[PDB]
Amino acid sequence: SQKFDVVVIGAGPGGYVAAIRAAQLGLKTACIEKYIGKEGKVALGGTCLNVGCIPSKALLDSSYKYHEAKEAFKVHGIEAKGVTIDVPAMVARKANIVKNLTGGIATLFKANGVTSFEGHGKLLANKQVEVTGLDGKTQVLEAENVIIASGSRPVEIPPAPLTDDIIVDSTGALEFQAVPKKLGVIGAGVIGLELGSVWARLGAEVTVLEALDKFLPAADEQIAKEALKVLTKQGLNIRLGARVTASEVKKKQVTVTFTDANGEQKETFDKLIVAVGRRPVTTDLLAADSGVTLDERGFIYVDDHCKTSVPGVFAIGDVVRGAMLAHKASEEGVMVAERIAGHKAQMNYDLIPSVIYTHPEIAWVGKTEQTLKAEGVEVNVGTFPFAASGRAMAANDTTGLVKVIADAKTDRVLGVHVIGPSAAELVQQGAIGMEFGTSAEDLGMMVFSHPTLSEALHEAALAVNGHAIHIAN
Amino acid sequence: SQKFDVVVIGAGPGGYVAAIRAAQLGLKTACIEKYIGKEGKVALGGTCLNVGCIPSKALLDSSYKYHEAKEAFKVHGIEAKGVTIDVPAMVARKANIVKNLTGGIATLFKANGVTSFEGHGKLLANKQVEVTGLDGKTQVLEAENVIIASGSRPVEIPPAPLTDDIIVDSTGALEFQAVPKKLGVIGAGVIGLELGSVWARLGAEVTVLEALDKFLPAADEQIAKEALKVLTKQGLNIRLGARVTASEVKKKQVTVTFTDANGEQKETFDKLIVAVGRRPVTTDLLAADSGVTLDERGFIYVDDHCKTSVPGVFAIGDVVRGAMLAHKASEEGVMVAERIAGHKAQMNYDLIPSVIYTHPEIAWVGKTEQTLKAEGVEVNVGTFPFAASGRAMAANDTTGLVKVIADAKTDRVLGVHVIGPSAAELVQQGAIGMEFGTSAEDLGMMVFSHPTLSEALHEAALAVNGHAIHIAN
Ligand SMILES: Cc1cc2nc3c(=O)[nH]c(=O)nc-3n(C[C@H](O)[C@H](O)[C@H](O)COP(=O)(O)OP(=O)(O)OC[C@H]3O[C@@H](n4cnc5c(N)ncnc54)[C@H](O)[C@@H]3O)c2cc1C
Ligand SMILES: Cc1cc2nc3c(=O)[nH]c(=O)nc-3n(C[C@H](O)[C@H](O)[C@H](O)COP(=O)(O)OP(=O)(O)OC[C@H]3O[C@@H](n4cnc5c(N)ncnc54)[C@H](O)[C@@H]3O)c2cc1C
Ligand SMILES: NC(=O)C1=CN([C@@H]2O[C@H](COP(=O)(O)OP(=O)(O)OC[C@H]3O[C@@H](n4cnc5c(N)ncnc54)[C@H](O)[C@@H]3O)[C@@H](O)[C@H]2O)C=CC1
Ligand SMILES: NC(=O)C1=CN([C@@H]2O[C@H](COP(=O)(O)OP(=O)(O)OC[C@H]3O[C@@H](n4cnc5c(N)ncnc54)[C@H](O)[C@@H]3O)[C@@H](O)[C@H]2O)C=CC1
Repeated sequence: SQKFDVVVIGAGPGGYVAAIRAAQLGLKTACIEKYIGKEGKVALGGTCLNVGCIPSKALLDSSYKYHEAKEAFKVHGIEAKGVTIDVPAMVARKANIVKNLTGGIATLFKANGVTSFEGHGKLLANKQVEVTGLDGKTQVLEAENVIIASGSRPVEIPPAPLTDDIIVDSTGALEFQAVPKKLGVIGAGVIGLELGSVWARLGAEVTVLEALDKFLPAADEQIAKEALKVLTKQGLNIRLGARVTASEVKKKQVTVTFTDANGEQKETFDKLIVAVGRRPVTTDLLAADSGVTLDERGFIYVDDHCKTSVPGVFAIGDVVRGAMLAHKASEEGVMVAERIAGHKAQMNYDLIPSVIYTHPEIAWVGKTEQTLKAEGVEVNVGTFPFAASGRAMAANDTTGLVKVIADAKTDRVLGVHVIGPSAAELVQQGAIGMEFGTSAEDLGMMVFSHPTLSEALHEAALAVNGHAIHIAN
Repeated sequence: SQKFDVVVIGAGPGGYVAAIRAAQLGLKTACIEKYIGKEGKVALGGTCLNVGCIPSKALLDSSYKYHEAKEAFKVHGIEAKGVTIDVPAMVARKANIVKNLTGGIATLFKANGVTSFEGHGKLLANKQVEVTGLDGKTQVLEAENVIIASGSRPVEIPPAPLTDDIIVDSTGALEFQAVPKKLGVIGAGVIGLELGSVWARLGAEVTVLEALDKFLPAADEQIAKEALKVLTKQGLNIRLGARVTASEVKKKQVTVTFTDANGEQKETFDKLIVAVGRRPVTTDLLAADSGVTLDERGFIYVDDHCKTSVPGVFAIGDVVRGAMLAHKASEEGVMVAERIAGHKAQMNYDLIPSVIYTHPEIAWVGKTEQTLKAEGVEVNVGTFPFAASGRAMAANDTTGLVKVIADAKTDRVLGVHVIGPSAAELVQQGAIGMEFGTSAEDLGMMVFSHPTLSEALHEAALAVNGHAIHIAN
């Protein structure tokens, strides 16, 4: 009876980080994973490494370099005679990076002493974990603690079931072997905007159909308004308030029927991406007498420390409440492992940053202006546009702004929101300050290197209290 | 004859920021500047905006985009048939950026009520400032406070005097209208490396002659070693321990004689850049009875508040001690203006970041490993290479590392050093943490967005105490 201090089900950002940290803390750790990768063998890394964060960013980076060479080289004096993109080669570089990184997780497991099991894990009664191998044979592990990290999968919609290579979800959208001439996207969330951007940059004519009237409702309204304008200018035909009701595939095209403010509409595409959210994965995960309970939406019910209804059983990442993000999952894995080891590790769910990897990049941490207004919190706001940044001018990349929101009474920074170059790095600067309880004046008093994009955060913080140097307060 | 609360001599990063801040604080402020820019009008912004920070970064950004297109596009599937660079067009883009930014300072002066004088300012006795206009008219301003911000100029050396357009300093090197076939550079400091990189990327064969045996002695030794390796890969023939002894111009070429470990050498170039430091400018600045004194090296003598030997007379920026950097000058300008207004403002000279705008970028804040060893401070060091960064792999830019140095007894972060993508933004994250007295464990406990280059700083901080997740410890 193989006994472990910790058995982790799933090897995505939540599970594989939890497993490594547990091993670092001296806990005898096992990690169970079932996903078969491109080589026909089990591949670690979950959604983020295999069909998620890293593959998307690889294609975003390649497609942006092509786009800049095609549309933004002449101002530098650079003449490029006939620039082209080989989509199979672009996708192959992405696939090679995925291969390398997933293999790297297995190397980390070996270096840290994590025992890997290949197959489907199911929690039985009494913290026993049944592993069904690829050959259908089972093995039962005895666990002192179980960490459930089974992740999520794309939401499906009746009008647009996945079909051949014509209707795809995010996984298929990362595998096109040619630029789709006309590309439809259902959902103007982060996946729809990122993957729509990839293919628009390479020449696709993209329409994004979004059910809600409000664009990027979790973002600060000023940021979202600028994002909608800029992304529309880049060729993302974002249609808000569009209710998709049907589709039809014929002649290797897909016609989508939807209702908007002006009635019933139809639009035809060569490919259709369905990007309407993700849902937690619990299929065959829990024995009927396991004791673990689910909430109304199918997530595993946990407390603020990711502990389930069963002592010694925890659940982390996309399968539990909170932002469905990779750094959220990994930090929960660290917390759970450290608490199993006896440390009072806690998580601040208030300072988890968000990033949308469009270009311009969008990122934020903390609260939006509209949220604080709804809460009745009086605030001071400071903004600085990249159009006034010398570094951004040198970069030929002046779209966007930095926004800092501070409490009007205490001057404590309550949110930092950026659309523009290096948005994620500037928001991380703001997040570090907020971890220490920074005021806007604190940020203003620091020495920021010149010329850097970081100066825009410095100026925005000074603008909170009306004495930015480089804008007319 | 005309009375002001504050008279500022010079409109570079020190002076123009001091003037704006003084005006914001309600002080009747004048700013004197003599520099005529490219449009034939007085141009504010000093060295940094006109012939320094901003023009260099514009040419660095343009030349990098050309270089990437030539050498690093095919892996993405991008084929560029015959990429070329029009040097006049590249320089014209830079000139236009300079025009727009310098005009922007004048707009800020007008919006804040700063009175501009065109001409040369000279401090007389009793805080009177004589202004000799470019039109030869003289007038005396009666100042309650004077801020001297006269800046610096390139060091000159007898073996390599500036000559026509063949032997130039940094100003001339930003104005080449064609790529020199063979380019010589005296000095492997930040200017030599940055401007050498520009022209190497566009096809010049670049040789850098450095008198010292040690490369980038102010940088962390590990960072400097990596920098030398990558710059060698990029085509910079950096010759250490090379003492230039003579030069000769003939037939539109220059032959340089120098001594190295193997004796006397000669090398011929089409152009020669002399980049061997900068010296403070005090020419005709101080009347003999002004009361302001100079130190042995020609800098104006000031205390830690930038106050001279004369009450109410201050000196800031490159003309006084400390790092000759634009953000140092501007922060001193803010301090001095706030102190004139009655605030007990102070300057923190310990957390001024340094950036070298090569690609990969080099940046650091705080102390190097070798400095701390010389001081007898026991430290723990953590490093993380960008070769292990998923974000950097997606970007096709995996050279370099992040290094965090912490006190072994308190775990307080004492230095952060980066060579690689977004080095300056990552160092600014470290600097913000250090302003708040962060430990390495503090940084390790924060949530960093994934996938971002910032994660390399998070992992390096975790590595300090031996529990980075994504590299062996
Ligand atoms: C295109 C796309 C792009 C994204 N980009 C980003 C981004 O840029 N930044 C960000 O923060 N987030 C991003 N995300 C979200 C991110 O991928 C998820 O938040 C993250 O992967 C969640 O980690 P997890 O460990 O909870 O789940 P997962 O990554 O899904 O891993 C769950 C693992 O558990 C396995 N598994 C499930 N059930 C079992 C079982 N019974 N037995 C054995 N194994 C099982 C699965 O095979 C899987 O490997 C993106 C997602 C998508 C789809
Ligand atoms: C090629 C080059 C690249 C550089 N890149 C960077 C970088 O990337 N980052 C960074 O931080 N630093 C950089 N620097 C250094 C930076 O330019 C200086 O540190 C900064 O300009 C100093 O500001 P200052 O106000 O003290 O002096 P200055 O910028 O030199 O301004 C002094 C002003 O005073 C005027 N003046 C002088 N005497 C008088 C007088 N009697 N009366 C009226 N006017 C007078 C001058 O015309 C001048 O405009 C670079 C420098 C060079 C040469
Ligand atoms: N940069 C990052 O952090 C990334 C993280 N993710 C995360 O993965 C998860 C899934 O991403 P998304 O699919 O984009 O979910 P999402 O919630 O971000 O966006 C889904 C959008 O589709 C809309 N929607 C739902 N049903 C619809 C319907 N019939 N018709 C039209 N629109 C409909 C929704 O209003 C929403 O705007 C999210 O939690 C996301 O945060 C995914 C990609 C990148
Ligand atoms: N990214 C940034 O912050 C930049 C700031 N600057 C600042 O401008 C000032 C001057 O820049 P640099 O000219 O590069 O000075 P520097 O001090 O950075 O380097 C000058 C180098 O030339 C060497 N030297 C001196 N005499 C020599 C001789 N005969 N022969 C060969 N080498 C000799 C020195 O050892 C030194 O390495 C510096 O203070 C610099 O920080 C300038 C450019 C960019």
